[PDB]
This record gives sequence, structure tokens and C-alpha cells, in this order.
Amino acid sequence: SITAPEQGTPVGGVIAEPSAQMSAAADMATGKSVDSEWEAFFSFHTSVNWSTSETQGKILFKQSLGPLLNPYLEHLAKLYVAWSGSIDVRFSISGSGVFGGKLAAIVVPPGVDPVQSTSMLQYPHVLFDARQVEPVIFSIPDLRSTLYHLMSDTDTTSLVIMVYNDLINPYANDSNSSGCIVTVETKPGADFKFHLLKPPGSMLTHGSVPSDLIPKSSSLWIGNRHWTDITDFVIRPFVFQANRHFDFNQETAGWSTPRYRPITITISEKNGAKLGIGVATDYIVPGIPDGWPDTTIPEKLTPAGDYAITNKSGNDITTAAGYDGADVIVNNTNFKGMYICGSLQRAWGDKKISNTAFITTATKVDNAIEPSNVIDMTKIAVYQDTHVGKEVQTSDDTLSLLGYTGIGEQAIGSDRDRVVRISVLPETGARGGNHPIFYKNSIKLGYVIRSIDVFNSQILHTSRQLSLNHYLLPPDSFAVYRIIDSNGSWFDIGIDSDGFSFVGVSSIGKLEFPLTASYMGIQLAKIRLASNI
Amino acid sequence: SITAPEQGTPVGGVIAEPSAQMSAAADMATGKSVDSEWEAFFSFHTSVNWSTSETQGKILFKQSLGPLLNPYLEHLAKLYVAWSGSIDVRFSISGSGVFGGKLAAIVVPPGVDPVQSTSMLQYPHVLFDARQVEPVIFSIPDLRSTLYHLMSDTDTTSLVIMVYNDLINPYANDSNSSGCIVTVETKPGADFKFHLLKPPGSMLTHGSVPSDLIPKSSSLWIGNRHWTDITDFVIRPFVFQANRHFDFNQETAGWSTPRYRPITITISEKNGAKLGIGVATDYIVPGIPDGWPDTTIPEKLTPAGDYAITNKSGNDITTAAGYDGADVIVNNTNFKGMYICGSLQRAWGDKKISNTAFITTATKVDNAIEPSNVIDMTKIAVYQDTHVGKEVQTSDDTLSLLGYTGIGEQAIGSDRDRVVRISVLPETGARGGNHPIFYKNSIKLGYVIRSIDVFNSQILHTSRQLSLNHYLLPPDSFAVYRIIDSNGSWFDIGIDSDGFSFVGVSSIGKLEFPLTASYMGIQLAKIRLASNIR
Amino acid sequence: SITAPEQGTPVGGVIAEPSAQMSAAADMATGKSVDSEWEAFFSFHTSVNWSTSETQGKILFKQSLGPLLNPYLEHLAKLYVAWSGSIDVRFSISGSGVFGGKLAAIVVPPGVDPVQSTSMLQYPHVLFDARQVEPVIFSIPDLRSTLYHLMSDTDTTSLVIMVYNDLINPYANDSNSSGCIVTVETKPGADFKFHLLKPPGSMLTHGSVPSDLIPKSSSLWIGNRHWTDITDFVIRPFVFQANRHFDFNQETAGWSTPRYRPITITISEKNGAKLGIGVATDYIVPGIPDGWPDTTIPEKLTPAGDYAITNKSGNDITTAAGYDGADVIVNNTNFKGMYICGSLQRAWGDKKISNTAFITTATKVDNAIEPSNVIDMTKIAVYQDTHVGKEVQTSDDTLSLLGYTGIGEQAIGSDRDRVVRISVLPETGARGGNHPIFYKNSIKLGYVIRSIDVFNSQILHTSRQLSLNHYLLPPDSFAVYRIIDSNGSWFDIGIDSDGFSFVGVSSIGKLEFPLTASYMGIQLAKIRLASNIR
Ligand SMILES: [K+]
Ligand SMILES: [K+]
Ligand SMILES: [K+]
Repeated sequence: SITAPEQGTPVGGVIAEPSAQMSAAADMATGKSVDSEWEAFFSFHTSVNWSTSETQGKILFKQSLGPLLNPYLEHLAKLYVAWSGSIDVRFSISGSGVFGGKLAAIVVPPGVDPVQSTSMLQYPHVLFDARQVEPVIFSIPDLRSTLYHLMSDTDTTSLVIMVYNDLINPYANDSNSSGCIVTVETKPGADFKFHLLKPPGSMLTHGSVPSDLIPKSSSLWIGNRHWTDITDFVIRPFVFQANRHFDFNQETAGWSTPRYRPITITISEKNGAKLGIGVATDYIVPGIPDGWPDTTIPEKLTPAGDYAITNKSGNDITTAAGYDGADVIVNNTNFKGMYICGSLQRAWGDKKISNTAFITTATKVDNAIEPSNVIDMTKIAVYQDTHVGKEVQTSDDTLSLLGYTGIGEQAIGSDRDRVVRISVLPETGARGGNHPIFYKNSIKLGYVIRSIDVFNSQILHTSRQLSLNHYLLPPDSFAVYRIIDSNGSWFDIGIDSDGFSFVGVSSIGKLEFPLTASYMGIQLAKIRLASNI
Repeated sequence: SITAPEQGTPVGGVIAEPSAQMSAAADMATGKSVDSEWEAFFSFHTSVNWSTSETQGKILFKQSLGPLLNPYLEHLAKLYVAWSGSIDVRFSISGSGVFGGKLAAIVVPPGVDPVQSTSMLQYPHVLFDARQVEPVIFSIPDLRSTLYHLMSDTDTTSLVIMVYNDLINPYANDSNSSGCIVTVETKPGADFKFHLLKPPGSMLTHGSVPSDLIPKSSSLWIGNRHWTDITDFVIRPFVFQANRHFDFNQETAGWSTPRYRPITITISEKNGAKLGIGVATDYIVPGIPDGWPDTTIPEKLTPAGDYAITNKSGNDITTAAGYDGADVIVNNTNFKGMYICGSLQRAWGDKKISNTAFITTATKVDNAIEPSNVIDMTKIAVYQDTHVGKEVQTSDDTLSLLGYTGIGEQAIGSDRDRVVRISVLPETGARGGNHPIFYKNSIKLGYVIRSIDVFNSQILHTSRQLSLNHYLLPPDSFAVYRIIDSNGSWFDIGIDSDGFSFVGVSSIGKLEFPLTASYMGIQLAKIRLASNIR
Repeated sequence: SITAPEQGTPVGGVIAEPSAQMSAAADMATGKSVDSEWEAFFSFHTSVNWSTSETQGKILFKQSLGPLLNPYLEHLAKLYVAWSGSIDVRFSISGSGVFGGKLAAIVVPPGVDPVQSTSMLQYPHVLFDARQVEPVIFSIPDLRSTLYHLMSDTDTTSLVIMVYNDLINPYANDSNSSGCIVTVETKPGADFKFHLLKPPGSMLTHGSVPSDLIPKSSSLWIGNRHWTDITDFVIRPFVFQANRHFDFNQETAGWSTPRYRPITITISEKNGAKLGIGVATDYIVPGIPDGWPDTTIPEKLTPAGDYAITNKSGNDITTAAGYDGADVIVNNTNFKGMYICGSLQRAWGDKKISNTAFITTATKVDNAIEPSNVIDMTKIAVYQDTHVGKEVQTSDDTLSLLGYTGIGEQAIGSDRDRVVRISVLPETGARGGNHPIFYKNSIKLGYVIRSIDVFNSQILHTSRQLSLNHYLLPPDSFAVYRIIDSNGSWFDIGIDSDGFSFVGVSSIGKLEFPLTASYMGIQLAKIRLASNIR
């Protein structure tokens, strides 16, 4: 009655029985290494740049030992919870002959964090000159106080590439944009082996490694507030968002899933209102629809009319494309910062076509509406003519968001008292000299064909992965990535335990926008994030 | 000069000496054949029902290795810092013979946390049928990266029993459901050894497992907002409290200790002034008294008069048929959301008997009080008529929470805007798909002979233990406690690193309250807290 | 068909199996060379000072055999019903070399109780000088009429150290006193064995030793009459209390449980009546509420007015200089000996805010109350102005003891004629030459910013344990607890079968209160409870 995992009554394959002569035939037909071909060669892992800007003692690379240093181990790591052993490395520089400089590789032991000083070269290190063609090979040993590791462990032996002598080029003393791509390739050491099969589907108690929060291409980057594509970055002393922002505990202080979909509600008004209060039909928090905008109007306003724009204290309408070359707008509209949403006003006996929506969160005192810094089921304002008479009308609406009304304003997310929360707004300032960032994209206005900027605290892929998956990161640390544009400009972003992405520079500048991202590793939040801009 | 721990000249007994005939006689009288008997038998651990309603891939049993499995090791563990080795976990099942259905066993390694899914069976598993006669043992090996375990350690090898094939009765209809319960027992195992005997009176430098947070019986459960006994659980999307709510870091965003005792203050009303500001006399935070209640008033109002309520149309209520017969209450009373607080009210020269008080955090402008939910040295309001006439008095006063004047309002702790904090309000939402819970008490009302509900973030025993004892729990896990009522309907509560409690179902319903609570283990927060409601 | 307690088919771990290389590795990492380490070393028990002031025939050390000597046996003893065998009690002394003085050791048999007298040396005794270098062991043999001992057993072989020759310093003058302290350690002994492992959740049918009656620290001491913390002891020739005073038979001549919580009652005053009789709502004895205070008024009087006191000559007191400056007080107040009791005071139609109460056991004749110290269903007095007009009201009321209006009176519990009973007042006098003691609290007063002393027969932890747990103690013995203050001045309290406490000296004096209490053992009541006051 008891059966073991390798136990049963063997009947065979009725028509035939497995032949060894055919399995030996297939080995010679294909060649053969011993059951793991990936243990026999070096595989491309990453490449890093080294310009003339990087002075002596700077660190271009730090990645800790682990199975993420080789793609074939990152694949088979998914079938296990523990590992142990060394990784072999081969690195080279695609330099020129006219280039000098020299570069060093330092396997620092566990525990230590390095410092950008030439004192780290008072320790065994592999010199590599830019003029050197043949690559160089060396091992990264597993020096561990334990007997095995876990996939989340990042206190392992680590490698750093450090500038030993500055790179030189007598030519470009005007552009200073020289090259020397520095590739790193990896092979498993013979002492490498995985331990402890995990059951499939089972989660890891100590979590996984945050190596998939940002995609590897900017074509996939979209905002957590508006669905458009990211176009550039913004650095500010404070960065805050609640709606689709998720921390590493799968917790959001907002009210919406990491999706963009229509918003279904149910208005109910009478006597001629045009300014009703909806109620949720699809939600995660009771009262607020899933996907309701996280921004409030500037002031108290009584929506009754139509658009109205004018320039610097001039009473001159921007009827034409002379909108540009104005630099200040009054925006005299009675609807002055709402969100435009196409509606399907379904009702019994309306017998008239639907109308646009002009939604926001606010307190309905009367026909007017007051800015509500906080959201609630008693704050969900909608300004559209549902064609109401004296008797009640309980239409179904099913909005979808298209644009914005606040012409001539700052980017959505600059002002804080207009940005919506439930109770507590997440917020982060500078954390060890590193500055937080927004992700900037655009949203269409309602009157002028131009668009307005929008600030985002995350990329939606970063929110979807933090809503679903379980990662490890200590609070005093980042999950650091490296952004590289089509040119040789790069900078490291750092995503904290709260979900906010930081940057070490004060200004990124413009960048050729087909970008890529690679996971470097876990860093402390104190040490400034590397850059070359 | 030097003497070892076993060294000294023996003289013995002076009138007699120890005998072996008498020690042998005690082994005759007893059945003493070997010491450490718990190593020689299996001891009860628990028992699970396996019904036909339970589809495949469901987990029935799940325990991690450790000395909390067997009670005889849980006892000796108090003397040692460390342990190591394997436990043997016997399983017994008594099927009907005509039944069918196989049941799997998986010893998942350390570092994982199982899930209810057949993917767990894509892994080595032993099976045993309902027609299994003899018990099966399933030694759990100690797989460890360290050389010994501590007692605070919980990432250990675990064993799960889960339904491989559904249980089958050929006679039973599709409607009626049957079952066979599976019993679980444990024994220390041969390689099990404790390590590093500790001296008594020794702080253990990491604590122990969170096994003593919820008492094992409901008679000992009282809230952290009001002192009365719990009566039911309340699931809400957001849960929040500051005063007596403590986390695993022994730190609090509140102002009071986990104990209910009177509130001594002093108040120095000057002129004819039935209200004034009181100053702390006993405190852990400067300015705020210890035991001061964490709820404000709804509105700005002047306490001057008597009680008043109406049945939605001005019909005043003066009888139980009106109060219970009402659907809602207006409560036009002028001292609405406060606490009665008997108030001894001593002073020098105040020969008049004392008068009850009404307290909240609120500002004061010369007659009134406004709702201010940020407590300070100046947000300590009192209204008790300390017989003042045109002269500073400086009375001393001691106050004991009795009731709550806010008739008709919702349950206390249901509105953050009215709940009091210093700077930061601890608050949670649904971690995983597990909903938070308040613990429900009731508190007395003013002149009505009914009561009003009261919500609580913790049980006071949970707060008390987290103020004194040090525990490890990462911010991704829960300390799980299986609740079992009198009928056998059960569910698992999971306590947070933040101190809040959770439950893995949208509604618990009603249930017998002479109920219990047993620590099952540490559990990751994503995984839905198990339950069986009926 | 049948399966023994160690029987079942083993399959083991399915992914791995137990290893010995890893269990060996934990013994390498640790110092594990043998299990049950407490059998291999001597553990600290206590230490005594031997000074030159101490004449011959004085007893310094006295312990009976048992597992409460060593803490590692006191722990395992919780798993077993019985024990047997000998303990080894090491002694260490470090004299100056120039000292002289011999010290005796006597293992007195079971059935006796020693005395401080040289007649004890007319018996086999071993001696050891101040110049003793190495420790001495002195195994205590288990002489027993039974075949095994239980844990409740205390008539066991004992060992006493006593001064055979006074300690001598040739340099020290007759005035100055020196000393050498003797340290005592214990080890389980070779023939020691526990017996009859008990299943958990098992009542032990005789209990255990009275080792947990007084807590080990003074921060946890509160009286059985008022909830406040103790501050000093009070020796009186007679001691008496009924309400929360419990004996070792789990029986009481009182009416309340050992816990302080509010007092819910109902009162049905008819006409304009500021006083009436309340009826129990929560009770263990029919008629009397649980928590009702056990003290009467001094005199017949009508509660109608305000407070009033005078300084022996009509000079009213309205300031601290007058109260403290006074020698005695008249207290012409009309509501003298009662308790303030905040009184929520709800009812249907009583919109007026509540008013404090004044309670005692007393009769009532239409305006007044007379002191009746026999509590009944009709001796439940209240004076709180429940806004009654010419109509029965039947208010519900909850009351919480705050203070005591009897300004100027002596300490509460000092007059039997005022202390309340049902039928029988428990009472003791001087057993042996050991004087009883009250435990002293203080209770708040009415409008004075001072307090008044309060006497207590027990600590509430002592009452609580004697209500729930079953203990053996004959009516001739005491359960002894050695009190030690911060300076080292000590004395022994002995608790009675009746529940009362005693002390072996006429006056204790003043002493540091961060003090402790340790159980020394059972002691016959004739023998004077030892002490060392300084
Ligand atoms: K329509
Ligand atoms: K007074
Ligand atoms: K009342």
C-alpha cells in the first residue's frame, strides 16, 4: 500500500524495449560532453564601458558571486533553492592601439564593501592593459562561513573592475567620448553544484533576487500613472506616489491594480445636476474604482462652460498655435484640472447620445467642488450632462481616460497637496547623496493639440513584478541596475524597499532613447551610484 | 588553590550513607527501566480530517522541524541555547477497507514554503492508501547550513501531507460527505541532541519562537483599547491603532503601557470653568498621560448640558423599546464622544463632592473643544466641574475609564480621522490575499443600558509580550495561530512584524467562543491562511 | 491490529536521510561530551555569613532533601510524579589563616525539626575549621519509610550547619566585628532518580510544595484589600480579614474573588432618596457583590452634606500646613467611612450626568445608616443621588473603588468591630513566639492630597494561588520565605494553613524595598522564624 517515488510494477513498452545501441548512436551523431555542456565554455554575461572621464581608482563593475553570473545557472537555479562553488571569469577590452590606460580586477572577499581608492590595489589583482588583446582568466572562489548558500544570498565573494590607470587618447580633447567596451564572460567552476531541489510552484522563504523589475529595453517602459511610453527622467528632492506604487512587501498605499482599463461607475442625480458622485463597481478597496486618477483639482470651481485660455496678463486668447511662445497661462476655465474620459452614459429613457466626463476627486458641496487631498467614496466627482430632469436617473457610465484639462500647469506629480492618497502618501528624499527620480511621460490636453508631462514613481513592469513576486532586499540597500543609451552614457538606478528609484547624478541630460538595463547587484543606499554623463 | 566543578573531599552522610537496595526498591515499585522515556515512544501532536470534499493538491498537515513538535523537548529546550537533529513523525489512518484514496507525503527542504498545488507532487513523494493498516514514520532530516541550530531558528526541513487522490466511498452519494481522520504523533529521533546548556538568568540574545503571543484560551483575551473580553472578530480592509499597539521591535507609536490602571492628572482651571486642560503626572511620553484614550470627538461643540437622542424625526428616546426599535440616532447631546471617568477630584478647600468627567484629545478656545487627532501636552481635555470660582485651584484628579457617551456612533476605531496618534499611525491592508482583523470588545454607554462595539488591533497579552520579550520575524512572514471553536470549525490567524493580525477568508461568521489557539508555525504572508468554516 | 508506542513501518526522509557526520559536527562545534550535564557539576544554592557576633549553637544553614535544591532538577520534576535518592551539598569557606573557629555539620534525620541549641551537638557531627582549604561535600541520604517520594513530600532528611566554636580574629577588638561567608552548592547525587513520568494535562492529586506563594520581587506585591503596591510590614498581636483571604483548603469566609474589577449593581430608590440599598448582579455568594469592600462606618449618621475637618479645637483645615501640622482630626463630615466609587449611573430617562457614590455595609432607616459589620443582601448601602423623583427608577450602576472618606481615622483593618464578615472572621495570634503581620498599602482620601494606610492579610498573588492550586501544609507548620532587602538585612515570613503570615521578631524597622523573597522550606511554627536586621 506504500509506494516510493521510484517504485511500481514495470511492464515495459509492449511493442518494443529501449535499446542502448540507439542511445549510443545518438551520442556519436551529435558529439558529447559529460551531461552539462555549459560547464565547458565561457558565456557572455555583461559588458561595461570605460571612458577617459573615469579617473584612477573608480569602480566600473561590482557583481557578487552567484548563479546569476551565467545564464545557464540562472536557468537551473529555478529548480533549486541552494548552491555552492566557484565561477571562472574571462574578461577583455575591445580597445584600440592608440588608447592607453590600464584596468584591474579584484576579487574582494565576503563582507567587505569596496571604496573608490587605489588602496584596494594593495591586494592581489589582475592587471589588464587596454593594449592587451588576448583575454585573461581567473576564478572567483566560494568563501563561505556556511555549508551552502541560498539564491537570495548576496554576501558572497565578489568581483570589481577598478581603474588602475586612467584611459588616454590624445585626439578627442573636445568630445571626450572614447570607448573601450569591457566584456565579462563566465563559466562554472568544477566545484560548482546546486543543492536542494525545490518543489515547483513553492515559494522561497528568503525570497528571490530583484533582477527583473525593469525590462532590458525602453520600448517596454510605461508609467504607473499614465499608460504612455517613458521618454526621459526627472530628478527631484522628493518623490511620492500611492496609486499603483508597490513596495517589496506586495503592499500599495493606493487603490488600483497595475493595469489600465475602463472605469465603471453608477451615478444617481436629480433636478438637473451635471455634477454627480459615482460609486464603484470594480475595485480592490471598497468605495474607489480600480484605476481612478490620483490627482486633485487646484482650487474650488463651478464647472458650467467651455475652455478659456490666455497669455501673460494680456487677455489674449491662444486660439491659434501661438499657444507656444507664451510661457504663462491663466486657464480661466470653470473646469481647470480634471481628467477627460470618454463615457458611455447608458440609462433608461435618456434617448440622447453620451457626453464626455471630466472626472476628478473632490467634495461636492453644491454645483461647486472643493479640492479633496484625500480620496473616499464620498469624493468621487464626475461632471457630465447625463440629461437629468426632476426624477432620479441612475445611469451606468463606463469611463475610459483619454486626456487632461490642466493646461499651462506643471507636470502631474509636481505639486503634492494635489496628489491623492488614502491616508499616508509614500515619499522619499535623498538617501546618502543619491537623489530620487520620477519617470516622465506625456498625456494629451483637451483643447490644444499639445501634450503635458506626467510624473511617475515606477515603471509598470516594476509594479506588476512587485505586486506578484516575492523579493528580498534589506531596507538599507538598493537593487541596483545600469542604464546604457545608444551612446556611451550610462548611470545606475537603485530601487529601494519602498519601490522608489534613485540616481547618483543631479542631472542626467538628454540621452539617445533606445535604452537598456542590466542587473548589477545589491548595493548599500549610502554609497553614491555610478554614472558617466 | 584551584577546585574543579566536581571537586572536594567527601565525608558523606554521618548517620547513614546512600543505599542501592532502596533505590532499587523504587525501581521495583515503579516501572523505571530507562531514563529519558520520551525518546522511546511517540507522543500525540495533532489530527486532521480527510474528507471526500477535499480535492487533490490540498495540504492537510504542515510542520517544520524543531523541538516544539514534542512537548518533552519543548520543556528541556528552555535549558539549552541550541539543538540539532531529526524528529520522527508517525502517522495513523484507519480506513474502512471499502474506501479508496491515496495520500501523499513530501519532506520539502529548508528555504521553501509550500503551496496547495499539484506542482508540489512534481517532486519526490511517498504515498499511502486509506487501506493502510500500520502507521508510517517519516523521519524529518535536519538539513542545515549551520553546524547547530538555535531555538529562534525556523528555516528548517518540513513535512507536508497532501491529497494525492480524493477519498472515495462507493456507497456515498454526491451530496453526502464522509471522511477518515489522520492522526499525527512525534518522537525525538535518534540523532536529536540539544546543545550549549545555558546558565539560568541569561538573556538569550535572539529570544525564542513567537509561540506565546495569543493565549491558549479565550477567557484570557482582552483588547488593547478597552479592558473587556473579546467576543468576535471583525474583518476590514484597513486596520490601525497606535496607543497600546506594539511591534516586534519593542517600539510603539503610542503613549501608554500594556496595562489598564487609573489616570492621575492635575488641572488648574482659573475662573468659573467647567472645562480645562490637564497635565500628565504619570507618563512614558512627556506630556501625555499613560492610559489616555485614543479617540477624538466628531465635531466642535460646547459641553454645557444634559443627554439627548432622537429617532431620526425628533422623537426622543427614553425606553428600550425606542432605542432598540430605532434605526438610527441623531444624538444632539452636547458632550458626545467622550469617556465618563469617575474622577475622585480632590483639592484644598473643595468640600463639595466630586463630579464625573468627560475626556478626549481636543483643543480649547475659551468655552469649547475642536476635534484634534494629534495628541500633545495641550490636547488633554477634561469637563468635570471642579468647583472653581474666580481663583486658581490646581486640583488633583484620578480617572478610571468606565463608558463612552457617543451613543449611536459606529464602533470605536472605525474612523482614522477620529483615532489619535502622535505622529505616525501604524496601518496595514491585505497582505497576500489575507485580510486584516480587528478584535472586538464592547464598552459601556452613558445612560442607555446597552453598549457599543470597540475595535482592537491586538489582544493585550500580545502587546504585553511584545513590549518585554524579543522575537525574530522578517517583514514577509507571519506567526500563525490556529483557532479552533467548540464544534471544530477552525481558522488561522497570522500576526505581523508590525503587530497586526490577519485571516485568510472574507468572513468568519459566528462561532462558539469557548475556543482556543495553538501555534502552528511561521508562515510566509503571500500564502492564504488556511481555514475550515462550517 | 495492535501497535506498540514505538511501532510502525519506517520509510525515512525521501530526499535525504539523517547523517552522523553532521551530528558529530555539532559536537565538534559545541562541547557536547555527555548528556545531563547538571549531574556532573555543583550548582550554586546560597551563601551565609559567619561573623564573630554569632555565638555557638546558632544555625546558619538548614535545608531538607529534595529537588528544589538544584534548579535543573526543579525543572525536570514538573514531568514526574515521584523521586528518590540523595543530593550532594558542597560547602566552600575561605578563611584568613590567622582566624580560628570550627563549624559543625549535622544531617538530622526525617521526622525532626532542628533548634538553635548545643543539644543538637549531642549527636553525630562533622567539623571543619575556618582554615579549611578544600570544599566538603556532605551527601544527604534519602531515608524514607516509603519506597518512593512524591513531589509534595517534605519530611525528608535535612542538613544543618551550625556554629560549634565562635569565629576568632586576634587583631579585632571586642567592638569591631568581622566575618567569613560560607558558600553552598548542590549536585543531583548518584542515586537520585525521578520516577513515574506524568502525562501532560494531569492534576497531580496532592499538588506540589508551597514554593510559589510570594513572588520573588516586590514590584508584584499588591494587597488583598486594596489594589496598590505594598510598602512596609506591620506587626500586630492579632490579624484578621475575610473578603479575599484564602486558606490552603481553597475555601474562604469572604464574598469576592482574588481580582479587582468594577462593581456592577442595580438600585431602585423610590422617592426623593439620595441613599438606598443595592442588589448584587455579579456574585459568588448570593446577595453580596464581588468586590464589595470589607469595612463599615464608625457611627450612625445621615449622609446629607459636604466635607469637614478640624484641628482638635474647631480650627478647620483647608491647606497642607494645617493637615500635616495637626496632631489629630475630628472629621465632622456626614459621610465619614465610605468609598467614593465613580458611578457611571445609567438609567432610562435620567439625562443628568452621574454623581459619585459612597458605599459601606450598613442598615438603613428612612434617612440614615447604622454600622452593621455582618454583610447580607440588605447591607449594601449607596449614596449617589440617582436623580429620583417620586417614582421607582431602577438604575444600573458600575462602581470602581478610588478612595476613602474616613480622614483622620487609623489604618483600615485595625478594628475588628468595623471589619466585615459573613459569619466567621478568620483570625490568628502569636503562634510560637512568632508575631503575625499585616501587609501595608495606602489608599486615596477624599479632598486632602494625602493618603491613609491600609492593612492586608495576604498579598493578592498569595490569595490567587490558594484559590486555584492545592497544597499540603498541616496546621502546625509554616511555608517559609526568606526576605532579603538591598543592603542584605533579611528575615523569614511564614505562611499559615489558615493563610496568615508571621514573622519572628517584634519589629522589622525600615528597609530598602526593591527586595525579594525566596522559598526556604517548610518549618514548624514553634521555632522562631530567623532574621538578621541591621
Ligand atoms: K444615453
Ligand atoms: K472635592
Ligand atoms: K444618568
